[PDB]
Amino acid sequence: TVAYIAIGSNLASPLEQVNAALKALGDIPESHILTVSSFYRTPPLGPQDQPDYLNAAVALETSLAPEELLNHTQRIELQQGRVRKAERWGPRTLDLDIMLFGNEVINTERLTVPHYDMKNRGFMLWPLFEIAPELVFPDGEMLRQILHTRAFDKLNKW
Ligand SMILES: Nc1ncnc2c1ncn2[C@@H]1O[C@H](COP(=O)(O)CP(=O)(O)OP(=O)(O)O)[C@@H](O)[C@H]1O
Ligand SMILES: Nc1nc2c(c(=O)[nH]1)N=C(CO)CN2
Ligand SMILES: [Cl-]
Ligand SMILES: [Mg+2]
Ligand SMILES: [Mg+2]
Repeated sequence: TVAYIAIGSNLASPLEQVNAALKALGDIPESHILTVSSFYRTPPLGPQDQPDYLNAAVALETSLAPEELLNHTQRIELQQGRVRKAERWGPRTLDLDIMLFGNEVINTERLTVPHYDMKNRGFMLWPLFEIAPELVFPDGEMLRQILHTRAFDKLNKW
């Protein structure tokens, strides 16, 4: 199944963090990278006392179960020094969010797929569209069409 993973970093040299994350993603068992987006510099959503993010997206072919993929993505965040602040939407060395797990709908305590907020975020949708322009969501909406309706500002390259 193709998992679509959003990458963000706004601490400790984002470019190096995102490069490290891409290598580590390719090292996950039973999985391989299919496609990587460009790197974009995005203003923070949420608290404004934090740096701009590097945002990207990756398509990862995998035979892992979703929660097992999550165990691996969380492990890469911790390998890259991720610390969870008390505040919501605060800065991170590395954030790996599972946007889509093929066409699955998952609702568990650890995992909500499609990612709960991705449809509201140009920093998630634009890199996804770069790597998967024909994507259709589980609910039947086309990515291409969502971007139309919302008319989110285009992003700037890192
Ligand atoms: N699709 C998904 N991808 C990644 N983590 C998910 C997820 N759905 C639920 N989670 C859960 O989200 C929890 C908190 O992860 P965090 O990375 O701290 C949230 P965040 O990415 O900072 O905010 P965001 O989800 O609004 O982007 C995880 O422990 C994980 O169990
Ligand atoms: N621009 C931008 N803002 C964010 C980001 C992100 O990746 N990019 N992710 C967040 C929570 O994970 C909080 N805010
Ligand atoms: Cl959907
Ligand atoms: Mg996130
Ligand atoms: Mg996250």
